[PDB]
Amino acid sequence: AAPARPAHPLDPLSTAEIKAATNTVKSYFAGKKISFNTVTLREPARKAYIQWKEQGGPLPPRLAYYVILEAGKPGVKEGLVDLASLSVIETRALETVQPILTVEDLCSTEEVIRNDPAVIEQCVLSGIPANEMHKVYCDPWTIGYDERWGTGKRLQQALVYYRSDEDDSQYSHPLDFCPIVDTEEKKVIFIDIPNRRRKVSKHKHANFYPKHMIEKVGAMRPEAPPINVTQPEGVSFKMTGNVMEWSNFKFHIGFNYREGIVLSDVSYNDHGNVRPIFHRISLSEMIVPYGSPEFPHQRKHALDIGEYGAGYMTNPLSLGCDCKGVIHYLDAHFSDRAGDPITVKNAVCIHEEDDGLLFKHSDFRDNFATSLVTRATKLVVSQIFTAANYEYCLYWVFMQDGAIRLDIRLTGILNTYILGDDEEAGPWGTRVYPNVNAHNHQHLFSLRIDPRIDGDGNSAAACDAKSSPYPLGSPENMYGNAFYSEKTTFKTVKDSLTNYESATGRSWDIFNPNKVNPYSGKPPSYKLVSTQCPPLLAKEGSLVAKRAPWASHSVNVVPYKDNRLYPSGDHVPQWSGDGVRGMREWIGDGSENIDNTDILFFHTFGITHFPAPEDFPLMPAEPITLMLRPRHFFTENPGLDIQPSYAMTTSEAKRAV
Amino acid sequence: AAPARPAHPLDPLSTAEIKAATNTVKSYFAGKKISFNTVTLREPARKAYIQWKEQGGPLPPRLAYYVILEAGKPGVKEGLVDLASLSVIETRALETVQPILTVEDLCSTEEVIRNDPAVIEQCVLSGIPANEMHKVYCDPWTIGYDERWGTGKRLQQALVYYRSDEDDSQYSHPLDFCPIVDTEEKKVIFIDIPNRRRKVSKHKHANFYPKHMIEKVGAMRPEAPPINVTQPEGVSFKMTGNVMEWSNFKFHIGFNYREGIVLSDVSYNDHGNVRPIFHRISLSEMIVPYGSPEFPHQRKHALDIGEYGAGYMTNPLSLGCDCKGVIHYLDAHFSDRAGDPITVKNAVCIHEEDDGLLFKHSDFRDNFATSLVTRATKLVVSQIFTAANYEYCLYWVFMQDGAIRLDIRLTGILNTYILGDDEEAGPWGTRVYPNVNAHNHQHLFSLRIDPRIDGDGNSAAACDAKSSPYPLGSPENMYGNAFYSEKTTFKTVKDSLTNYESATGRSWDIFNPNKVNPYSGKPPSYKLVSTQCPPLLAKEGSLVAKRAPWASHSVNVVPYKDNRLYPSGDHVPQWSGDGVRGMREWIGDGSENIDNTDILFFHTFGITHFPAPEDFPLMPAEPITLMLRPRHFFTENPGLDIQPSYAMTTSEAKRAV
Ligand SMILES: [Cu+2]
Ligand SMILES: [Cu+2]
Repeated sequence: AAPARPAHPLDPLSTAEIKAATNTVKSYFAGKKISFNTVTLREPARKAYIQWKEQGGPLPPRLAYYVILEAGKPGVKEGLVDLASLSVIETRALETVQPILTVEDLCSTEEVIRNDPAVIEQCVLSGIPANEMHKVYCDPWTIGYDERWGTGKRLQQALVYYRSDEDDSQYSHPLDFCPIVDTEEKKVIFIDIPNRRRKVSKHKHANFYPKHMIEKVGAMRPEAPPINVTQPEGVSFKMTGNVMEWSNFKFHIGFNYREGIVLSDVSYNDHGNVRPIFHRISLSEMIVPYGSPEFPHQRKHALDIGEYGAGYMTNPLSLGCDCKGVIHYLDAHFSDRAGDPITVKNAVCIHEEDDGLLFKHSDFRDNFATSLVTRATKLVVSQIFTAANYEYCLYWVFMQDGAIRLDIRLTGILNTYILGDDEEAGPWGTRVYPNVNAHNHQHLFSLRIDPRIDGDGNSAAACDAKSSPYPLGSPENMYGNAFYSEKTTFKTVKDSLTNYESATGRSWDIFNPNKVNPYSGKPPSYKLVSTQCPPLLAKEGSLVAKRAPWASHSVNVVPYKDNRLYPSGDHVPQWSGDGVRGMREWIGDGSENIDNTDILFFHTFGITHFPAPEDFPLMPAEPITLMLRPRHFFTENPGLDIQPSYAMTTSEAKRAV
Repeated sequence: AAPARPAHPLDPLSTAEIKAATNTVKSYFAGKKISFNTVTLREPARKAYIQWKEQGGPLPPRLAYYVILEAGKPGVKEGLVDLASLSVIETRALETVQPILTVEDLCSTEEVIRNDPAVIEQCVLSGIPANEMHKVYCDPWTIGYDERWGTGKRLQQALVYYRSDEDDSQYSHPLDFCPIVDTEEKKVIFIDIPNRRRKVSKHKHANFYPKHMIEKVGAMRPEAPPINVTQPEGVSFKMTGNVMEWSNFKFHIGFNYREGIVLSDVSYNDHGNVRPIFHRISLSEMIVPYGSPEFPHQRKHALDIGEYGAGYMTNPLSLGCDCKGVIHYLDAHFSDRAGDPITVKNAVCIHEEDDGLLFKHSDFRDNFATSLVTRATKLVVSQIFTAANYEYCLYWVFMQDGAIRLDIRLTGILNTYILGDDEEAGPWGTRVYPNVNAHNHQHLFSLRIDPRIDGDGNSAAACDAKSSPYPLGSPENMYGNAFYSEKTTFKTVKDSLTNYESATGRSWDIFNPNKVNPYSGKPPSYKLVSTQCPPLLAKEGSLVAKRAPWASHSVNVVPYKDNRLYPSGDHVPQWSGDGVRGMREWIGDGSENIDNTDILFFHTFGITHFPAPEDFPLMPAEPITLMLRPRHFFTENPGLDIQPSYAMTTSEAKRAV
């Protein structure tokens, strides 16, 4: 009957559980024609999980969340399957939303536009013959939002390009028009055609493979001498199923279709006292809003996580190329449209790397013969996903001082639009190649942190450096040097709505106000140190601001409730941004309490991208980082019991000489 | 007679040249008693150097700058020796300044205070017997500035500590008083004694060697499995003397007593067209202002570079511990007080390291079988210097996209002051251990860039992201998404006085307005991307603000003139900060032109440090970074001729299957 329960309640659904769930759902809707959009773990309620983990409490039921389509019905249906009983236990119909676009939902759009007589006609008017349609390509995007259709049809917009040869990078040769495609009917329903036509570029393609480069600059550079990294005695980390242990950290590595990597149940072993830090941390949403106002480019503000899914887009990583060293891989499992499990192999890679010095000090008194050096090791848990033109590289990094860092590297290819011979790209974009306009855009991310700093009952605060308010020459600040950290504890949701401030080098504390560090007298905290925090440039009330209400502040703190995962809502595509859902729901009237309770902390960070020709035709990795670091959590540097790489005391140096 | 001329005009003075210079100076002042404070290269004028390098021009004379003391004379004398003729060619007496504190100037202070009857008396009143003076230690600082003496005597202040055993870290046990020491007479002249006395701590020392840790937490962690890095075929970089070539970059690695590493004559080989980038780049000054207003702690605002010297303090680095891999080392050479050359071995280490992915893109169309991945290598040029309690790790990093990064890691030990059993440390510091107050402070750095972006004639600009000024719903910004980069070109010095602004994610361009990128139509630039840019917290008119006028803005741009190296002046210790010198001189009335000329760009960056117990007794490395990146410099990604680690085209993938 039922599938084997997993090793651990947070383990993603196995392939057997996916198939059991889709069989269950097919049987419940017997005699209807349905297709599967999502089949994923419904994670246990936080209270249920903690109680199970730490209080000998009830085993949470193993549940699958499903989203389906039914042919000839608007929207979706979603629900929950109880896997132990193979039954649907909750179900409902959402006729006015549209769900995440799966690989299969997107794969057919290129062939739909290649065979559509109106599209062919535009290709011909653009300078491509009717019988060279096999040379016309498109990146199929959600429509994002178009007020001519709402969510009343499920729609894609095709960003159209041309390839002279199948091995070309197509992005040097965009076309001027934009077909709109009905996803369920597989038909073009409209084409946005600009008032000013620009025909396909006559220039050579802007290419980047070795054979192209040899033609273009004459020769490749010689293969460089190798740099080889080995771990002849193995790795210091230990995985048990999905559970990681490394350098006193323990946590669960989960994965899903939408967020990608999800780290849960994170603790640190402080000499035998195992101390919780975070219940869950992941990226919960994104938005990449373009900054050209001209129609139809307002529809370029992909929320990649909610609209395509960081798991669904994730690359199979391979040994050597993506992750070098000694690697532990995890696979990812999803459902396809027919309810059959699909596997992405090696979706997550886990390894440890040297990370320079952890600490050092030497005494000048014996010319530095008294010296201690200890080298650092970091642990890396990563994936790389491809959102059509762009590549996002995600690196969750654990460090031996007890900090946790998220590092991202952006690479891939600029989104490009066509530029006429006499057209100025600025001020909204950059001509990065002849006839190629790369529009301005931001890449913004919502980091979702569910904390339990040293246990339950937490608060959050902005921390601003400030000069003493007493003036120079006063008895209280005679020489005018006094300064302090001003801590503003958030009491209600509204207090939390804050941005990064350079003027004060603002950081944010997440802390446990029920405890006290015995040395400093402050509460144990993890401090968010993050300065890549762009303002949202789109205006208040804009489509972008409405669809991504989380993106308007660097920090949003709300009460925990179950299933507050996705801050632009559960079903993102084609939402106008009007209505009380996601973060706008969780914020409410701003008055609910967030001091010393179960909270959720959503941080908006990222970059603002003004393209330049260095970015083209393929972009050098661009870095983004944030860090969560222990402050007043420990009573001293927690890495001092790591064997030093070199250590000589004063007594020892005297004996040497 | 004369020393052999060096391989290259920017090469630091060899040991022979140092000795020739000090012999020359001794002979010029024959019959006087003098001691040497500094003997260093006087680098050639910029015009002379460029003309020599690129225009077949005159060989610049080989010159040594010297600073001396004469016994019973106030201040210093400084001048220039022409090494080819062994003669002093310029000389003058500066009776009202005090020079950099050398290792020998500082080394005797501990024994001076241990033998001074008034100090002994304070030790006894503090709870240390007169016959345990061998247990009293001090870190000898410049006085920094004390208005009771000006520059009329050469002074140090001793921060006094106690060690129960010679192998203790002394910083858990500071004492409450501060002796003031005449550097030339070797005598204590005054002791600052607080109104409230605090006697020495009775607690155990807060120690961090393995033997201490075993006592404290029971055992060390096991030695971790090794991670070994080899380059069996050698390195891709090439050094010829001090000249580096790596990945199309070429530059000269210099070193001096004050700045440490100085990178000069930096170019990039763009497929045979060798393009200058920077003439010189280095750290030119620092200040580390503490934020307790209570006397005498206002005197804690070390300008480490100008007051002690990043070269003078620099550690001998050793293979494996400090720098692992295959390393090329340089030595540093200085003069001691008698005019004899001293050598620091392995002061600079140079190596290359894997740096993850340089770029990647895959095509979803064949499930990512069409794919290209190229891994990145970085080149690292570093030193580590010790400023008594703290360690500064400096890493100049060259990257294969043509960017240059400065990374710094701060480690070592917090400066500590004594805290009474019932004394609250806040708001000016943190009790990080019983009876230990670690005061708040900033660490600020002045990066000095002398640019020649694609040749001579440069400008600088602030770049601010801005939303369109047209409102949502207008024909010009119908959906409110439009945004652009607002460029403010600095025309006069005053325009340049700018800070980092989070509101606009400000970056700064250094550019050549006489040239144009053929694709984008913009001038070639290097962009300073830097967000660790604290405001100076000390007040206007404060001692800190006056002594470090550069620190008040993130960016200061001034005209080039020869010998505009050190922005708090040439002789820093005991300057009150009153007077037109350093940056305040170079800024002038703010009106001189800085558009399209020879300019100097000084950037103030760093961090604001609120200590916590994680920092104690030895601090985990804290990171600081900035980057200078090519934008509109190249016409495409300059690393695409690097062999990929993996590459498969669409045609190739089809054949595989
Ligand atoms: Cu971008
Ligand atoms: Cu500090």
